[PDB]
Amino acid sequence: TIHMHAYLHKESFKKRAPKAIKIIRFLAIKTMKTHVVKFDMGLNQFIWSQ
RNA sequence: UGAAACUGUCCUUAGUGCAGAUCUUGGUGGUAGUAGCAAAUACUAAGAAGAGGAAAAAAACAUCUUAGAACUGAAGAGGAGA
Repeated sequence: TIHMHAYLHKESFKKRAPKAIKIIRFLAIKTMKTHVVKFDMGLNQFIWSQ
């Protein structure tokens, strides 16, 4: 569970959803030790639902 | 180095000697990898082509298709003329 409100607290509004994508890509790099991270279509759309 | 013209002496001739003219023309420095590349709400994910996203996150990736999110808001960032 990524507590995203910790990362996107007091972030500029127009750079919230794009920065949410970056944070997830960082956690995947720091966990699976890989660099080629491929988001799913469903995950992208949920971030942009709001 | 250069590869086909040139030199010394005597008279004669002069468009004859440059550090300046905010001199003329051309080339080039410090400034300096500095000031900047900040009006017009905004981009993200998957795939394709391509030498052109690699990697100890090098945090950013132009073009086209799909999906999401959006802007001009119809006296428009629409469709047409002089």
